[PDB]
Amino acid sequence: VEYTNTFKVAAVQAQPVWFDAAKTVDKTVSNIAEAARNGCELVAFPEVFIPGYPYHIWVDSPLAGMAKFAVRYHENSLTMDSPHVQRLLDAARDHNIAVVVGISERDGGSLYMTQLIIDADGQLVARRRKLKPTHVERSVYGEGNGSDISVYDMPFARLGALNCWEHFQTLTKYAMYSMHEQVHVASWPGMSLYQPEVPAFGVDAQLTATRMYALEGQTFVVCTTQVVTPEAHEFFCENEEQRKLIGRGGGFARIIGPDGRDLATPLAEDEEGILYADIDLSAITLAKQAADPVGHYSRPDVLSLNFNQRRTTPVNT
Amino acid sequence: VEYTNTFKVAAVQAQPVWFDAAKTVDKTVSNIAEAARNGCELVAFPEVFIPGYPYHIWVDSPLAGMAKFAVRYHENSLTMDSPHVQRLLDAARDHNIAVVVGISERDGGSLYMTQLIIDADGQLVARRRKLKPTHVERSVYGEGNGSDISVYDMPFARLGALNCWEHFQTLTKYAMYSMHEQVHVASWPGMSLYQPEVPAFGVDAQLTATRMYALEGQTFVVCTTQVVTPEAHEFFCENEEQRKLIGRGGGFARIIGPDGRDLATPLAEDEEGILYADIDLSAITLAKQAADPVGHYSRPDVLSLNFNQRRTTPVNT
Amino acid sequence: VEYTNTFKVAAVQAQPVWFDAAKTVDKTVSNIAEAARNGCELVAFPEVFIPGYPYHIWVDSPLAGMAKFAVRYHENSLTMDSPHVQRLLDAARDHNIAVVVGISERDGGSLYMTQLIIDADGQLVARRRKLKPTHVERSVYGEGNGSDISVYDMPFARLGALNCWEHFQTLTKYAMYSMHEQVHVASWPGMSLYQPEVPAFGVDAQLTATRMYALEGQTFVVCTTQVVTPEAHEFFCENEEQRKLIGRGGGFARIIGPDGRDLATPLAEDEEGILYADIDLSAITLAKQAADPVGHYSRPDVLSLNFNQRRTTPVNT
Amino acid sequence: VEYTNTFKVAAVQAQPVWFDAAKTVDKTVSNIAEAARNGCELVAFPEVFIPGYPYHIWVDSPLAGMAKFAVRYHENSLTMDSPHVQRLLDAARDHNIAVVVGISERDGGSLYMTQLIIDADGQLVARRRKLKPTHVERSVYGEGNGSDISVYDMPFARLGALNCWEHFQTLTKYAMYSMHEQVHVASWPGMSLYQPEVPAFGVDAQLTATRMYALEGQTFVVCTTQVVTPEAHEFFCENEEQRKLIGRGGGFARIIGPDGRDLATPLAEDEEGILYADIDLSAITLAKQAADPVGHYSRPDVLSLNFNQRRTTPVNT
Amino acid sequence: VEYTNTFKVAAVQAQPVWFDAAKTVDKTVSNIAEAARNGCELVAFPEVFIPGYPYHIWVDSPLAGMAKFAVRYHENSLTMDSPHVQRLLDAARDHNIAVVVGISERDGGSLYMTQLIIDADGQLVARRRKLKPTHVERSVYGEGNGSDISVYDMPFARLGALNCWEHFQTLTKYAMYSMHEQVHVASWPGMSLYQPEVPAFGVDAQLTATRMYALEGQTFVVCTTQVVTPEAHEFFCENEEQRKLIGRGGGFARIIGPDGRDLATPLAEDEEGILYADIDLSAITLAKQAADPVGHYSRPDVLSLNFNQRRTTPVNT
Amino acid sequence: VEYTNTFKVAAVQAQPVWFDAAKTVDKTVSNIAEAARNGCELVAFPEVFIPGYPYHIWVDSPLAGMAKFAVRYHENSLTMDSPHVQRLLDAARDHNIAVVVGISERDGGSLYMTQLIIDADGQLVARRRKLKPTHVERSVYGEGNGSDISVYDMPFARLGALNCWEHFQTLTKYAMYSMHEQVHVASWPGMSLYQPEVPAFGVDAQLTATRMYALEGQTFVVCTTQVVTPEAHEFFCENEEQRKLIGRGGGFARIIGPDGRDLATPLAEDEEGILYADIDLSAITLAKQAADPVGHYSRPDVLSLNFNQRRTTPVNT
Ligand SMILES: *C(=O)c1ccccc1
Ligand SMILES: *C(=O)c1ccccc1
Ligand SMILES: *C(=O)c1ccccc1
Ligand SMILES: *C(=O)c1ccccc1
Ligand SMILES: *C(=O)c1ccccc1
Ligand SMILES: *C(=O)c1ccccc1
Repeated sequence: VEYTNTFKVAAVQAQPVWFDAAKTVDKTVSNIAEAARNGCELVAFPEVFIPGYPYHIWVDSPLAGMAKFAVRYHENSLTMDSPHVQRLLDAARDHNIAVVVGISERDGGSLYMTQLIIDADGQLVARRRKLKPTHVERSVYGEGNGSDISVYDMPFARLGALNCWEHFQTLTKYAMYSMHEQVHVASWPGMSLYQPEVPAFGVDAQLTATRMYALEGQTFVVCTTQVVTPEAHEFFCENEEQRKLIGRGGGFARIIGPDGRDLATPLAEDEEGILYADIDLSAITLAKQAADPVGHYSRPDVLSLNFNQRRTTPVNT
Repeated sequence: VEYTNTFKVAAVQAQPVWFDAAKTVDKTVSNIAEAARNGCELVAFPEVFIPGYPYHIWVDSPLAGMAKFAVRYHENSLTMDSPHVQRLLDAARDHNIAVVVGISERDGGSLYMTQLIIDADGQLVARRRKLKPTHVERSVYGEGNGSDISVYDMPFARLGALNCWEHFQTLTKYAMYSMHEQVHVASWPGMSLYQPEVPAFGVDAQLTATRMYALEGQTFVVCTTQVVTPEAHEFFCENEEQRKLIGRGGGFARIIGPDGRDLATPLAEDEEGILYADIDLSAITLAKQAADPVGHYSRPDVLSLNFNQRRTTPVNT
Repeated sequence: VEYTNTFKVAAVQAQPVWFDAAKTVDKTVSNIAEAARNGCELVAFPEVFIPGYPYHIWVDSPLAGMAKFAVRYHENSLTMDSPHVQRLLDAARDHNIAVVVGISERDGGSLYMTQLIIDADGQLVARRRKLKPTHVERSVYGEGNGSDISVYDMPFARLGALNCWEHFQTLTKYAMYSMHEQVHVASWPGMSLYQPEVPAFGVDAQLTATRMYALEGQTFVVCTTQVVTPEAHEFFCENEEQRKLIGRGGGFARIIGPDGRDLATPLAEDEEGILYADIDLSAITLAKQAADPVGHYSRPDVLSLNFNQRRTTPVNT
Repeated sequence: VEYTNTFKVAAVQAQPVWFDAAKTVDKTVSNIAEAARNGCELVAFPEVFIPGYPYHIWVDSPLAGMAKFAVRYHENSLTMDSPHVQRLLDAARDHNIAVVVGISERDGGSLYMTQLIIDADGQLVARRRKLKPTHVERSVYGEGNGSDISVYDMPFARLGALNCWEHFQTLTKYAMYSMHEQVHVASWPGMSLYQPEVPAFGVDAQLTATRMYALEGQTFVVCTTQVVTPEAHEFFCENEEQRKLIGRGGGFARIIGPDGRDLATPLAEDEEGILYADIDLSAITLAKQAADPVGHYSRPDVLSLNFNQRRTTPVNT
Repeated sequence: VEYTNTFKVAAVQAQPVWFDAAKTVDKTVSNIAEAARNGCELVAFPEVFIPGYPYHIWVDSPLAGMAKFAVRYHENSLTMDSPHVQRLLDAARDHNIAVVVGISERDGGSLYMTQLIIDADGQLVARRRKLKPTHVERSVYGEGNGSDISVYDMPFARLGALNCWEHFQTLTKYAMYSMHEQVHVASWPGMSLYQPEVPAFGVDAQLTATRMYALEGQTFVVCTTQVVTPEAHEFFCENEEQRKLIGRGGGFARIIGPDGRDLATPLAEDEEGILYADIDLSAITLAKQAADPVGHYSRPDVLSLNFNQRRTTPVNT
Repeated sequence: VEYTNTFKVAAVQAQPVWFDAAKTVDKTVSNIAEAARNGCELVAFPEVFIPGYPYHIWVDSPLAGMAKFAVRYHENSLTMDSPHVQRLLDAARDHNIAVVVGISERDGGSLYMTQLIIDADGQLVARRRKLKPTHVERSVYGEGNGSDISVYDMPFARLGALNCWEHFQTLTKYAMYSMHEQVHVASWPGMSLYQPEVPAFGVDAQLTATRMYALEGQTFVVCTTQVVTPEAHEFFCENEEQRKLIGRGGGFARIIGPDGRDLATPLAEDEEGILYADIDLSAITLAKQAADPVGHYSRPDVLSLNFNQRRTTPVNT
């Protein structure tokens, strides 16, 4: 609606205390506090940050993952009513900073790749779930609804957020453009899997996905990712073959403007930290002169989108 | 909600003092005391245990049952205000064991196939009536309503209870799954009726029902049953033909894990006793990796449940 | 509708030519001919029989499967208009036998766990896709929609077909009962994975699922299964460890009546053959005297089903 | 439909004889001949190559362009029945190479950014117009229909072609994926305008667009571009200010596989020539494992596309 | 199709020998000769020139016109096979000039406002009849046809011709633009009728109609008109009132470019003569940069034309 | 429908406070108040009046306009929910005068040339968008659809509105006539562009368009226009060359009757003010006698119009 505001955002390139919600929530709050001390109005965290990404489903067969990690991973997922979530809400309230942290929500016995949009006032704006996990990731997590695709009118800007390979979903992109994002939080895990063999998993592939999202939709993208450090190897890997599967590093946190140019100097693929940038929403009205997929540069008489935002439930009562 | 607690349960395979509430209540209390002595904190009892299952409706014409047993059976049914129910509550309190005993509740002139949920504190947690009695039981008993399908958050686990051939209701099972129960008490009568001719009434058929319930809903099932012993024959059977109808034995008390495997060595179809097993709720988070009907196998865009959990009464004041 | 007809049906317990469409189509046509000679009006084949079940997703990590089997499996999957499908239709026409063969349908670059239902006249009655794959099966197959849950009024009976753990989904089962299914074809793969340590995958668990389907819906279940033979070991696994993951045998094809009692002598778990039985629909009426989940023995005022059969498409046009 | 074929393709990074159809058609045929000598089954050329891109619309005001280049550009555009188009068809026939050349088609008194798709047999497979021009291009070109969004089944593969910022049209991309495009020709002009000021027009931005197209759709993208050679400066520019607006070079022709990795060594931005690669469609089925926007990785119950392929004309008669 | 030719045209503002075909054909041939001497490739003549426009329908009541002028005007109308038409064809052949002359064609007992189009070779290129006579001409003239709206590809340009208020036909004009005119001959009568009272009949109104035709379709409009000379008063008018009904002059012939600017200095409203101009078709491609109602500046998805070009005749054989 | 009402209208030849919504809305409200003091039932305002016309797209190259004016023009465009639009509604309600003011709508990140139709009751009758902008306007504005071509039954007459060079649209004209207009508001910008070089952009050409519209459709036309005064020169022009590109003046506000006669004395091309006239709808009934393009003087058996008036949306939900 309005493209005037100017503010500062933070993107977090960090690893979690693997499959330890209590330790990772402490790490998250410290990262929240650090960014707030820098005057940031929004801080974003990687995907499924709190318990950590379940790399065990990529490094070994399903039985190996199930036997050793499934119970531990499930036990460390956060229920929306858990105290850990309240700690994140309190942390955002105390430091007066909006937080977009990706958790592994637990609902009964199923897990979801949830993103918590926490306002600076400490309110939970939304807890959207990933519409569809990726490849073997579908054996761990369930699916979301069309209500999980939304854009929230935060006081500083209209905020949206998608998980990992939801940036390869062409129609999910358009639904988000149609709601007029101007700040997008893209959460990824450490994209160091199968690096020699599958280029699609390489940091290069996911940088085009994130850069194109900003370039295609004329939005600022706040890219946050995890890092596969040696601590990760001591957790998942059991031999040399598995260590090759999840290479080192894989973190590519970025801040990208509507023109696709990075607004913050990227960190190393293995280094952790936070990077900051100044967001001026007037930089979008400049980028929307050329292209606007949902506006002047669209042909609804030829191509249109059917978007269903109903919140379907297994039991409707 | 939480899948960490560990505890011990007991499944009762016993016969009652046929159509004798006072005598059977004593037998139940002794069984309650015996189970508590074994460290268990949940003892389940067969279906319509207190007065006993009314087999007379199966082994004779309706007039034979009405003329000889109806008044006796009705007179021995338990009203919720009767002293007998208080004895069961006191037994649970004194021995600090949760009791799930199926009784023949009496309300005015009608009977219901009630199940009493009693906690270690001696309070009546719930009193659920069978939603739909089996085809001939509908002459003896009334019908429950939506409020009778519920899952109760006991201190040790989320407990549910269903009666005979309520495990054949696809929608009732889904309602119970949707409420996230992890300990189920399946009350049965002696399933020896019409055994040669009607395979659906064999303990083999009812074992799949209980086993599938655990597998389908990833639940710990505590199956309890009545036994048709010779004492039963001297009560119901008046000739050789009726003895063939009522069969003999029929007890199949089990304790089934979320994977469908029995956690206790089953007794004989004619023997009596109490089973014991150790319940580790973490075993469910293993089972829910593979299946989760209300979680990640749900397709609410395709199939949903309308659950009307409102209690309806003949007079609404 | 009508429960008077009588006919003969066959359940195939066959192991395919692993990842070879042309070879397995020949094997299927040979099986079709054999059943027709025995006078069977319906022959059913295992799940994803034509190319064969992709056990490689269970034995090793995704990368091992993707690099070794993915392309071979994708290239051996049947397109609907492919000559292989036509050969199956021709075989059904020539031998005048209705066929229910589970193929790995290919649509573009995606695979679906389709079940082809072919009538005696050689027409493709149905092309249902699995509503949702199970665990890592989701990494290799897409999922169908509500139009895939249906029963088809064949000349001999009202036939429905589910495959694999679709029998663990209560809502899908009820939808099938609501459509008055009376002959059911339950396609399975060789259920021998993870036998010592994951009993939920053991043939014992999958036999209760199919048996309970007959009991709940009062239908004839023509259960068909693949077999994990030594040829499978030479194809998939290359270690002693992987040979344990993909166990031996796993076939449990059976014919189950509405009373839950088998109508054919079971083969061995490692034996490969065909089962036969005589179906008398009047047996269904006997079963429905006691239970009928969608009829006299239901509470639509308490529990109902929302069934959406819309045929969703990525592009509507 | 089939992902087995293998072939060789050529991408042209060429310089047009500005606003001279006859000479540029000669240069095209020589480029066509060179590719055929190397055994390429497909050679692609930049967008509006034959007359050349109208850079005058970007450098000066509309009146300056209209009074100087409009008539020259309009008179050098090819009608469909022109001798120049016949020469392109003859060259494709003679050299047995499929050609995808961008021309500025003339229809009456209007121009369109057309792409001619010519098979090895010398037939005009398709003549698609750009769905919507970009920014000030709309002052020199008209729009196409939904009939111009199509994928053509060439003998070697299913070929589709978009040009310029039709790769930023996210709904247009999905329509292409829905038709199972597997070889894509991306025609661009020399992307060197406003380089210091507008980064969205830089080759870096347009490489993420083409690379993301391959990743999203799992297709081979044959990116072909023009080059802003000093000859262009002598043609359009009249002073130093205009020479800055239309920067030098700007060519980024590339061949990239479904994994997003380049299959050919890129030339220099100012360099001119052709580059080659070997296309194996089996590489697509590897990419389809992880992502498939229109298949297994889609939620048609949530997001769908309305695609209108009607061929609308100003006069129906 | 081609916009490069250059040529010279003549617009005749002449008076007919009122209701005298033989003498008016002589006057036409002299005007044809004069234009050819000046090197004109096309000479156009007013509407219904050869017998002259029937002003008697306007001055007095129908009975007065019928009794005094109907038979004389009908007898002086030209048949297609008449010697007069042959003389016009011979004159065009001898002088090698294309002639567009308006006549009152006679077909049996009916008249039509025809426009003969004659090429330099003397052949009758076309014989088009007015689609609908304006207001009261409908009493003396019949309707035209859908085949009478056409554009003819003369050697010098694509020529079209419409009569009088046929320029107020929004749809007829569009049909002509769709056929890509670049030279239009607009034949008018002396527009001096009812001048004080009905301003819509003044030359001011008819000059905007012709000018806007050039502007909309970017065509050269060769406007030709008659003149109400005092000789006309001596023919039609018998009172002072009638001489007021048809004013004086009424001629407004001129040549208009696609920009709407006159290419020849207009004569006086009462003067007679010929107007000459040089037509450069390149002036159109310059005019079509801004507007093109049939090309880049049309919305066929919103508005389109149904053009029925069939030749309907009373007897179809 | 009814051709009897008589009322008074006002046409505005004004100048907006260039690219300032707040000050230009104040100027509009004063103009609205002034007209109502004269008893005018309708006041019309120029095209894209509220922020003003974006002349920067014509004077300089696209980069110069984008860098210097794009953000300013975008930021000063009115959102339909903005307070500025409410002020226009309040002004119409307060002064009880219908207002037809051309604004620059800002829907998300795109701009549209909209006509706001406001009734005397302060309600927003319609907000039609321009169907297709002209030449480089397409670089700054989007397109409307068929829902934007409509005639509104205002209490005083049937009113329609079209923007600059929608009066050169032959089919748009006919659609408007078919809906029985009798008051038309033609909004123009200051047509002082490229006056020496492009005659089509001069007020002479645009007066024929509006005048022909009245004559062709027999409707009252209320032409309103902006003025390029020295204030505009100090805003857009940066040197002498750019100062000639947008010449002084350009205002040609008129009120034209059904016969093409001007009902109000025109102002000077540089003068700024309002001009009034008295509208008698009976004057149309007199003009319909001669011509009626959609009625008695049409031939739908030959030429008819296809009008798709559906309201297309990028997301149809
Ligand atoms: C998406 O989140 C993803 C994660 C790991 C590999 C591929 C995709
Ligand atoms: C269930 O209670 C039941 C009892 C007797 C026969 C069948 C079912
Ligand atoms: C179903 O096909 C299935 C396969 C493997 C394990 C469980 C279920
Ligand atoms: C596309 O052709 C284009 C040209 C110039 C700038 C952006 C896109
Ligand atoms: C058209 O020919 C016409 C003639 C006279 C008056 C009006 C129109
Ligand atoms: C119409 O809006 C227009 C504007 C500028 C030049 C020509 C037409």
